[PDB]
Amino acid sequence: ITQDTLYWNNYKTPVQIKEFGAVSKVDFSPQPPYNYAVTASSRIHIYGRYSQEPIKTFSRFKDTAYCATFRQDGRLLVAGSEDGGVQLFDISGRAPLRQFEGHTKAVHTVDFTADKYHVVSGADDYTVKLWDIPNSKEILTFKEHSDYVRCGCASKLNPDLFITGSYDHTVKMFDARTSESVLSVEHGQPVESVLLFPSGGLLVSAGGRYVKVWDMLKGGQLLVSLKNHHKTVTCLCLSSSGQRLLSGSLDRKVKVYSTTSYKVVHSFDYAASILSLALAHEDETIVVGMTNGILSVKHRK
Repeated sequence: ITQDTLYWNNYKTPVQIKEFGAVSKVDFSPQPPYNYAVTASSRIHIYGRYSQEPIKTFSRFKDTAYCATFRQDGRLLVAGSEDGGVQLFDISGRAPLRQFEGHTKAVHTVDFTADKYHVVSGADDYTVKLWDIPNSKEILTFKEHSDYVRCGCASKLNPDLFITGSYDHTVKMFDARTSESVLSVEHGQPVESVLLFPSGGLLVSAGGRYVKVWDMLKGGQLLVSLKNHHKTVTCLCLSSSGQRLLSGSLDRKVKVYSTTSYKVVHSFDYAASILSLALAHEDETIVVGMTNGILSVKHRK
């Protein structure tokens, strides 16, 4: 019995929670007590790790919400809206909801840059935007994707560096200091998820039945193509250590891979097609969101 099977099996019986809408995103706060934000339908639910009911709700109380993502200090949530808005929610519940307008279609991807005071958005208008929070305005637009921009990752370390994935089958790497993408890689299926490793030198792309790992320092050299899912790969996650990659799929499985070998070291089965996957600090909680509106929460033994 491998040390990996021992590690990833070391969870209690799952707790199933009904969200009564497809769970499009789950994100853990990086700050104690590591609450998680659940995006479904037109609102964001906050749960405590052991909550079976939401402890807070954030919403415009309008249209479908997308991609609710904590800032690195756990103090703001950024989200997109169906009507083409980017929203910031103050987690304290003290300050008014802030709205950035400019996108002309649904915004499915938002992230904070490393500096914490800029946002990267991607929309169904095919465009990528860089927003200055303090100046309350767009500073850059990139019109290089030719189809919906459905996923995105700002560098953990570099405030200038960020990536987006598109249904145009490409991932584009952008530097805030230049007006055109620095690199483009052909995932070759519609891109549903991306990950940038902290160095910026390795990028993971997921979509169709494929997970692909790219060396971006080497001009976007393909390191490996993984075909371990039977249906669309919908989500990517790193383990707390950065030493494991997790993928979730409409095929109801989460695969865990070594970041050294890219061999599968564990497999988990879920009741329904997976849309979202999130791991708490030191992997103490694993949350999977599915198409039938149910969250599966696993607590570490």
